[PDB]
Amino acid sequence: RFLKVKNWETDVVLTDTLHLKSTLETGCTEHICMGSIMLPVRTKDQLFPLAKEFLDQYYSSIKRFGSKAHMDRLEEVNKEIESTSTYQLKDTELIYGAKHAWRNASRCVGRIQWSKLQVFDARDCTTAHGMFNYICNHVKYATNKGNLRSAITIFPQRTDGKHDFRVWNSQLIRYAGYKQPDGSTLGDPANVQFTEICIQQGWKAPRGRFDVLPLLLQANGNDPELFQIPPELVLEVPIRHPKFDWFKDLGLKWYGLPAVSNMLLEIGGLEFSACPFSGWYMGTEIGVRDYCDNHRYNILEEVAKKMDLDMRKTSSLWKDQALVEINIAVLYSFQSDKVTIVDHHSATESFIKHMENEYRCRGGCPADWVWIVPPMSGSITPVFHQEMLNYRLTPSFEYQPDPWNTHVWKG
Amino acid sequence: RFLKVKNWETDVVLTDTLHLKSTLETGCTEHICMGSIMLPTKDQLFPLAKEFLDQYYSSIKRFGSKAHMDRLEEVNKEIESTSTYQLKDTELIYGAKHAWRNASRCVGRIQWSKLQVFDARDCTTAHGMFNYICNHVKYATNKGNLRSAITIFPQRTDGKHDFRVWNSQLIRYAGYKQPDGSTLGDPANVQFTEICIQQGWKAPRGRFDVLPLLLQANGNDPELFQIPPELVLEVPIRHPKFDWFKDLGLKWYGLPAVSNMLLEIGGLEFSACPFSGWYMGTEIGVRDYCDNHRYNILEEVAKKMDLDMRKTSSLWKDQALVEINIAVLYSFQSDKVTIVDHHSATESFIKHMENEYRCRGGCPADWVWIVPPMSGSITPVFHQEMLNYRLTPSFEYQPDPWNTHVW
Ligand code: HEM
Ligand code: HEM
Ligand SMILES: Cc1cc(N)nc(CCc2cncc(CCc3cc(C)cc(N)n3)c2)c1
Ligand SMILES: Cc1cc(N)nc(CCc2cncc(CCc3cc(C)cc(N)n3)c2)c1
Ligand SMILES: Cc1cc(N)nc(CCc2cncc(CCc3cc(C)cc(N)n3)c2)c1
Ligand SMILES: Cc1cc(N)nc(CCc2cncc(CCc3cc(C)cc(N)n3)c2)c1
Ligand SMILES: OC[C@@H](O)[C@@H](O)[C@H](O)[C@H](O)CO
Ligand SMILES: [Cl-]
Ligand SMILES: [Cl-]
Ligand SMILES: [Zn+2]
Ligand SMILES: [Zn+2]
Ligand SMILES: [Zn+2]
Repeated sequence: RFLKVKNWETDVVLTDTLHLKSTLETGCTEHICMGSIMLPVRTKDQLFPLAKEFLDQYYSSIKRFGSKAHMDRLEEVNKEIESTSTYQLKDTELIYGAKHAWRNASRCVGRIQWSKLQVFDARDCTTAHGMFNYICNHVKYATNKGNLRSAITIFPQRTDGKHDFRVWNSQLIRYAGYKQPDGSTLGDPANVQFTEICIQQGWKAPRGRFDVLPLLLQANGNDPELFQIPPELVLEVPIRHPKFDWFKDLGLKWYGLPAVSNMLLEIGGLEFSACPFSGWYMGTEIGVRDYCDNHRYNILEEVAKKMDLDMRKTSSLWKDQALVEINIAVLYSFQSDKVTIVDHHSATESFIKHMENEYRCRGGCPADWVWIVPPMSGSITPVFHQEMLNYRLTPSFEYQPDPWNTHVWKG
Repeated sequence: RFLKVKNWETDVVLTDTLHLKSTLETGCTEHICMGSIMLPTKDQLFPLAKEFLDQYYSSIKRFGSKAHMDRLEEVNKEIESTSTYQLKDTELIYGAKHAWRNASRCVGRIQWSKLQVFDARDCTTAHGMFNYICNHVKYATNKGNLRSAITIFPQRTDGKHDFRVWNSQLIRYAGYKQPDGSTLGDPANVQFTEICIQQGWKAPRGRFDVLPLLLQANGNDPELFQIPPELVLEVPIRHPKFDWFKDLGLKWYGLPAVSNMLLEIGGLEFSACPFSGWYMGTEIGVRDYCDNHRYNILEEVAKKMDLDMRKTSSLWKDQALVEINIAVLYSFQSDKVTIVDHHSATESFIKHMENEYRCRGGCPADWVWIVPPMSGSITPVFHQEMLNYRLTPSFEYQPDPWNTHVW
């Protein structure tokens, strides 16, 4: 079967065949689309087909499909699964697997970069202290004094589900949030629950607006342990505006390194429950989402006040005007400090070139429009009028529930 | 099977049961989501009529009543005999309002029950259609105090006698390919404009020429009519702060009126059913003015603002976009022509959606269309999960008639 997608701006039509390789389900049916829903211990039996599907893909990618080496590897994995109920990936397979999980990540606008991913193999890690060292090293490598490099660190795979490695933080670097007795929040409201957990575990909170959270790390299914990332490894950018000299006095800053630490990496049916990965920011992630969501730093009003915009009616578009200036300040600030950042026009233009290339060379590029279109100025970016098809390819990154909900406390 | 929708901003969770009444297909499967794709007999007719009449009688608290049964009986007899049936005026009005209520792509549905329905099923000729449409335009326009309206022409019979408005909207601007290679006017309307000239329209050849209506009655070849110029309310676009903005020579029309969709009620198909409301400002200032394939005015505005256009990261496009949208709203408000900004409209839609969940068990909604084309995440619909599904009565896309009509 062939599926067509049209671009309503250019009239360019593309043909998707890659969707035939999709396995997992979307949440949608013939009767209902769940495209805007955010969230719509394997046996041997189910494991070997998943392993074989992966190894076939890997050997095809290296132009060794059906070779003795391919056949020998299938046999080797078969025997390992029948004997030990699981198997280990070769380092080459692990690298290929992590790169493809990114390539397949339908919500990621940054995928033009997918083949440039540094993979740190942490499968020899056994303790939380060991995890801490690996993570510090990832942060230092990825930060590279502001010349950001994409990276992923991969800890040991799931075994029986009672020995999982987990990073309890949602991102490696993120700011604390503190709910006050008067119902206001100091710092980042997104992180109040996790901050309370850290405090309960023994973290001495500075209780300021931009306190870098400690790492809370679980190895081999043990209770998690707290570690502070060395402050000298955490690159941050004070936010200022190129024309408005008062912008700096809002006291805003953000960290340079976006590093997702709460997702599960699936490769050939194996599950890597701790696999922190990082790239660099698109400006709107900070300037729109983190600063301007009502449940985040929520700075729109203050900014608009200082610009002396007419705030008596929404039709003056004061919110829109303030939002653009905030986003200008974020890009200006990162660029001035020589910290890698991409604006939403550049990122979406590059994504469309990536997507078209993937259609030609791969037969498709699964993409989630809801997440791919930036959260401001949508229609003036080239992804808005691009039709997309969303489907699930493996290897993949998957959502997992926060570990405080599932963890069995040992004491 | 019962479904939850969460708002990620307010944590409020709503439960949808209405989707279980959904009938038509979405285009998605368990394997693939097509949520961002724009276009994803006597035997057949009675179940559809019954489904509709059942919902109608339930709405007036008379389900299972003698009047309910009698009407079902009457409609059955009429279908068995004539291969179709006619709606009562009450049923026609109910069906039209519910087609709007069910329109998953419409952010304006808080207004759904306040729709003026003009029954034009007695219309027989294209000149008759012209008169009805002029009256609709005048009523809806109401000297700038716009009122929602729909005008419903005769239903489809054998499909060889369709009523159709060939225009995509009742009021829209012509587009003309230039010897230059450039396009003058609205590039969206180049093909339809050519058809109009081919059918004998004397084109003025300007940037904002209101297109004539091409009306098709009873399956006949369409005929040309000009809307009286004095019935077409337009707004010149100026800016409250930038004196030079007026010098761009921009204007737009006050009345947004869709004329190319098919209204389905109780299995009956109304192929000509122009309907109109009032604008949300981004429709003009973002879509019509700034789409690359439309009037595409971003560069000119940015230049007049003297922004740094050397690099995308100055956000010059975003700055000019906001200013264009400020000018659209200011202009309509100053001339006392109804318009709603995207903050106000989306706030209203959220309130509407909560009402619909509580009173009706759900509200089908297409997030891709509901979220405004600028400043998405600062509006309350962005963080609102929505379920998209198809309920009838409905408005449906139908192919442009020149691809279909046999002359
Ligand atoms: C190199 C620069 C990168 C940029 C500019 C970028 C950009 C983004 C953005 C803007 C989002 C959506 C966030 C939002 O809508 O608020 C996203 C999501 C995501 N990206 Fe990337 N990305 C990059 C690198 C990476 C890397 C290295 C990986 C993995 C190796 C990755 C995998 C993902 C995944 C799995 C998601 C969905 C996350 C979730 O569900 O929470 N991206 N990306
Ligand atoms: C009264 C004020 C109204 C407002 C502010 C409004 C708003 C809108 C907007 C902004 C869109 C999408 C346009 C875009 O995304 O570029 C839309 C679509 C739509 N609306 Fe409304 N609307 C109104 C009245 C109506 C009425 C009166 C009806 C029918 C009786 C209607 C039915 C529809 C339908 C069927 C669509 C999808 C059209 C298509 O597929 O092309 N709306 N509405
Ligand atoms: C409920 C829920 C589900 C889900 N799949 N993801 C989330 C978190 C969404 C999220 C929020 N802030 C930040 C991110 C990171 C996106 C991101 C990731 C990377 C690697 C680089 C980059 N520039 N940006 C993701 C929440
Ligand atoms: C666990 C959790 C709870 C909560 N209340 N909110 C969140 C964050 C939800 C959230 C808010 N803004 C942005 C995002 C990023 C994902 C995202 C979501 C949507 C709808 C569009 C888009 N472009 N990107 C996520 C997470
Ligand atoms: C290929 C295609 C499919 C489809 N379903 N609709 C379209 C037209 C989209 C479209 C473009 N401009 C304008 C509209 C009208 C939207 C609209 C309608 C009404 C009644 C009021 C209001 N404020 N706005 C719709 C095109
Ligand atoms: C027949 C036809 C052909 C063509 N090439 N373009 C069009 C216009 C396409 C178009 C462009 N921008 C906007 C719309 C309105 C519908 C719309 C679409 C989306 C994706 C989001 C949103 N908020 N609203 C429609 C129509
Ligand atoms: O305070 C805890 C939250 O940060 C956490 O629940 C995140 O929202 C979650 O991990 C999703 O990324
Ligand atoms: Cl956001
Ligand atoms: Cl648009
Ligand atoms: Zn879907
Ligand atoms: Zn947000
Ligand atoms: Zn558009």
